[PDB]
Amino acid sequence: MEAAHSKSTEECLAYFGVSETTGLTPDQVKRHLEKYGHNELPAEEGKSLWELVIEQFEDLLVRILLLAACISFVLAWFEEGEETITAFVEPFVILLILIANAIVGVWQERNAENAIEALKEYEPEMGKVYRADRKSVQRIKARDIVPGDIVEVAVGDKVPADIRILSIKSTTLRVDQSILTGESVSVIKHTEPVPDPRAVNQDKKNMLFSGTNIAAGKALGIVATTGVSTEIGKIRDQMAATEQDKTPLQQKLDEFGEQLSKVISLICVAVWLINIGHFNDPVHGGSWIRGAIYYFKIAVALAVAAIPEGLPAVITTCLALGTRRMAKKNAIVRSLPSVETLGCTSVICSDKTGTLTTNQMSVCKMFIIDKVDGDFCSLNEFSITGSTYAPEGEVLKNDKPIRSGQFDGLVELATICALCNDSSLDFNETKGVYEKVGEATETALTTLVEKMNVFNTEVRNLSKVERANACNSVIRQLMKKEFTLEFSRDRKSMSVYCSPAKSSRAAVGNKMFVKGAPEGVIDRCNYVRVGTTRVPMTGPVKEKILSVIKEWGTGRDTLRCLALATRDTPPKREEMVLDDSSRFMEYETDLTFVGVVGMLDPPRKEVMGSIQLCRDAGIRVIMITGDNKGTAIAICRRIGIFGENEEVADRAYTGREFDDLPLAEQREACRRACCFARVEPSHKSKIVEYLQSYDEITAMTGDGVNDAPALKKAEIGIAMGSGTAVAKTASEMVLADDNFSTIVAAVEEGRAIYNNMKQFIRYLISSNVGEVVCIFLTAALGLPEALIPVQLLWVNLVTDGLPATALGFNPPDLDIMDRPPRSPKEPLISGWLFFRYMAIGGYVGAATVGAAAWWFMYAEDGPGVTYHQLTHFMQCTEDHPHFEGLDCEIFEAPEPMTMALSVLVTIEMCNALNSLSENQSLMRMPPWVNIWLLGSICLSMSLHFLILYVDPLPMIFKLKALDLTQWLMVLKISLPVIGLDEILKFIARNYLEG
Ligand SMILES: C/C=C/C/C(C)=C\[C@H]1C/C=C/C=C/C[C@H](C)/C=C(\C)[C@@H](OC)C/C=C/[C@@H](O)CC(=O)O1
Ligand code: NA
Repeated sequence: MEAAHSKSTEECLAYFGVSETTGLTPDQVKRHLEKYGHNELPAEEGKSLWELVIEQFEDLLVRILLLAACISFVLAWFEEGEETITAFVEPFVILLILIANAIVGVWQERNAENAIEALKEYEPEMGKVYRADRKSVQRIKARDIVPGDIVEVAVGDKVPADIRILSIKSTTLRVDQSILTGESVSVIKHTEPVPDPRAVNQDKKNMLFSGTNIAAGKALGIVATTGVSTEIGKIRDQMAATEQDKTPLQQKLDEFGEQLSKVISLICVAVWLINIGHFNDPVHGGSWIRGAIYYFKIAVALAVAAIPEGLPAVITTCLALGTRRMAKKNAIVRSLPSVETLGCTSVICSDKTGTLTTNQMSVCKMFIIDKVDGDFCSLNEFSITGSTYAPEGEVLKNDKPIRSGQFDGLVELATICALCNDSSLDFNETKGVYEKVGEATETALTTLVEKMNVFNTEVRNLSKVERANACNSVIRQLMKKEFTLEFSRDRKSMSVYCSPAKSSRAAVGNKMFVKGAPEGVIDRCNYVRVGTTRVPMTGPVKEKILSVIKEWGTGRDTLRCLALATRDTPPKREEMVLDDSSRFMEYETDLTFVGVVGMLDPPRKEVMGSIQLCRDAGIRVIMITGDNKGTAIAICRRIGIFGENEEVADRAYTGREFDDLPLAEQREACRRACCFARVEPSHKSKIVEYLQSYDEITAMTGDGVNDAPALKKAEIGIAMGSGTAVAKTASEMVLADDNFSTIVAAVEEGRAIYNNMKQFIRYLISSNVGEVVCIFLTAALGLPEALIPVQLLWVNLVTDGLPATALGFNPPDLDIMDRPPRSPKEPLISGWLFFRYMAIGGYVGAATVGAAAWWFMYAEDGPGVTYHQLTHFMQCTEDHPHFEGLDCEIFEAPEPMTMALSVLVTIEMCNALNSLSENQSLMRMPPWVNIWLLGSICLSMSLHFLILYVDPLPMIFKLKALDLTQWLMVLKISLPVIGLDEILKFIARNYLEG
C-alpha cells in the first residue's frame, strides 16, 4: 500500500484484511512475507574483490607496460652473462611500479565510505507487533515485519517500517522526522486520512516513516510499505541507480593514456621500418637471435621512456597535501579527485537558511493599529534593537525609544507572542551567552516579549538566568494554556485556546490567539483591534495592512512578516473537535486583527563578498529557499545574486510554477534561473539533471536524506557539518562551518591546485618525451644504447618525482578568480604548449645521445672513434681491421651511458626551474621563490651522486663516477635548456599573448 495516507483506517485494514485486535495470523505472515519480502534494505552485493585489481589492468597503456614486464623477464634468464644480483632488476622494478600504481587505483577503502551502508543505520533491530498466535505484544526482528502487521510504537522507539497510524493511545503522538524533514521539530501526527493522494511527506500527518523515531507518545498502526517500498527505500533506490561519473581531469588522463599507447605502438613499428635494410642482408652474417634481442630490449626500453610512471604517485601526494589545506579553511573533502574538480565548479546551488544566513532570527519591526475612522487609517510602526536571541535591546518609534507598556495594542502583541509559543530562551554557562530552544522563529517571538516588557516587571533586580523568561512567564500567569492548534501547511498558522486564571482581568470568557501567514490570517479577520476597542475590518484598513506587509517583505529590509490575530468569542471546549486538523481552519475564523511582527534572518558576514567572487570567477550561484517568491527575490537582491534594479521575472521560480511548466521549459528555466522558492523534495535532483545537460559542473547542497539523491547525483555533493551522516557520506565535500563563503573558498583553492598540478604534468611528460627521442635516435642510427630502462624508471620515479611533487607548493595567481571556470572539454596540452614541450623535450634527446656520442667520438679520456664505424659497433669481432683499438667492452662501457644519464638529470633540474611558471620569466620570478623546490632539487642531485659513489648502486644502474673533466661537459650541454625555455616563454608573452 503506497497511498495508505489518503485512505481511512478502516480501508487500510480492509485491504490487507487484518483485525486491529489480534492482528495478522501466522498463515498470513508467510503469505505476505513471500509476496512482499523481508523489511530490510538490500545489502550492497557485487562488491569489489580481487576483480578490483583486474580493473587497474584493463587500460591499453597499462597492458603495454605489463607486456614490457613479461618481455623483460624473457630476456633476463636467456642470456650469456653471469650477472647474479643485478639481472632480474628490470622485471623487478617494473612490477614494483605496476604493483604500487595498481594499489593507488584500487585505493577506495580509506578515502570513500559507502552512503547506502550508512543509510542502513537508520533501520532498527527489532519492532513491536501484534500477531494472532499470542495475546500480549511480541517483538521480533524488524526484517520479519510485513505489510499488514499491526505494529506498536512508543517514545524512544525507532520506527521499523512505513506505518499507517490506526489509533493514538497516549494523549498526543510526536515524531522526530529530522532525517526526512531537516527541521528538528517533533511534528504531531493524527488518525484521520489526508485527502490528497499525491501529498508530500510533510503533509502526511497520519504516517510513521521508517528511520523516524518517536519523540513522545504511544500509538498502534498498520504497516503500509516495507524495505525498498518505504520512503527510505525509495531514497535508497535513487542513490543505487545514480552513477558517479569520473572528474574531467581523470577522463583526460585516461584519454592521454590512449594517445600515448598509439605513440608507443607507432614508434615500435617505425623502428622496425628503419631496419628494413636488414631484409637485404646475408644469412651467413649475424643471427636472428642477436637481432631480436636488440628489437625486444628497445621496445621495453621505449615503453618505460614514454610512460610517466611517476605521475600517479606525484598527484596523489599533491592532492593529499591539498586535502589538509582545504580542511584548514573549513572544508572537509572526502574523495581525493574532488579537490581538483572543485576548481572546475561552474554552478553552485545553495540553501538560504544556515548556509547563506546566520539563522539568528530576530524581530526587527512591528506595527499595530493606531486608529480607524472611515476612509482615514493610521498604523503604529515600531523598531527593535538586538540582532540576537538575547533580551538585551529596546523598542523605539521613529528612531526614538518608547515604553511599549503605554500601548494597549502592544500589550496583547506580547501576549500572543508569549502564549501562542512553544519555544523559550535559556542562558548558557559554558559558552556564556543566551541560547534558543525549539524553532528559530518562535524563539525570536519569546525574545521580543522580553525586550518589550509590556507589564513593566522588574528588570535590573533580576539575575542573568532568572530573567531569561521573565516577561513571558508573567504573561503565562494571566491566561491558562489549555491547548494549541498545530501548525499546518494548508492554512499556514497557529492558534492556542486559553482560559483566564482566577484573577479577574476583564477576560471575556476564553480566548484564542492566532499567528501565521499574513495574507492568509488577515483574510480570516472580520474585526480589527484599536487598543482596547474593536472595529469592523473594512477594505481601506485591509489595504493599509497588506501594503505594509508587502513593503517589509519586498523592500530592502527582507523581513519575514507574521500576522498576529485573536479570536474574541471562540467556540466552547466541547464544540471543538480537538483531533480534527482540518477543522482548525474554521476554529481560527472570525478573528480580530491585533498586529504584525517583522523578523529578519540576517545573511552571512562574508557572503556579500563571496557572491561577488563568483560573479568575477564566472561561477553561477542558484539560491534555494523556503521563503515566498517575493521575499526570496528580495533576499537575492540584497545578498548579490540579483541586482538592486534588474529583471528577475524569468530568472526566479517557485515549486508550484516549475511543475506546471513542460519538460523542455523546465530545462530552459534551469539554464538561466538562479532562485527557487518553495522547492519540492524531488526538485533538487531534477534541477541538477538539467544543469548536467549543459555540461555544467554543478554543486548542490543538502542536510538530510531527502537531499541525498540530489547530492550524490551532482558533481560536487555539498553537505553541512551539522547535517546527517547520510548527507555527509553521500557528499563529496562537507562544510565544517556551514557557510557559502567556505564553499567558494574551497573552489578558489581547487583552481590553484589545477594550475600547479597541470604544471608538473607537462613537466613529467616533457621528460618522458625526451627519453623517447633518446631511444629513437640511439636506435635509428644504430648507436650504442644511450640509456637503460632500469635507469629511466629511477629517473622518472625519484629524480623527476621529488621536484615534480615540490611543484605543488608553487605560488598561486593573483588573477585566478578573474577567469571563468575551466571547461570540461579543455585539453592539457594544445598547439603552442605542444610545440613548446616538444622542442624542450626533443632537445634532451640530442643532449643525452650527444653526451654519449661525445664520449665515443670527440672526448678527453675516451677512444677517438669515427661516426661511420661507431654506428656499426655490433660488428665488433667481425670487422677486425676497422675495429682496432680496445676490447669490445668499450662500446658497452658505463661512461657514455653515465654521460647521457647525467645530462638527463641536469636538464631535468633545470627544466623544473622552468616549470616554476608557465610563461613568467626567471628574471621576474627567481628560482628561489618556491623553497620546497630547491630542497627537492638538492635532494635529487644528492641522490644522483649517491647512485654513483656508494658501490652497491653504480653496478646496478651500469654507471661509473664522473670527475670534473666529464662533469664540466654535462653543464655545457644541459644548462642551455634554460636559455631555450627563456626564449620560448618570451615568444609566448610577446608574439602570442593578444
Ligand atoms: C587524476 C586524479 C586522480 C586521483 C588519484 C588519487 C590517483 C590516480 C592519479 C592518476 C594518474 C594518471 C596518470 C596517467 C599516466 C599515463 C598513467 C600511468 C603512469 C599508469 O601507469 C602506467 C598508472 C595509473 C595509475 C592510476 O590508475 C592510479 C590512480 O588512481 O592514480
Ligand atoms: Na555525488
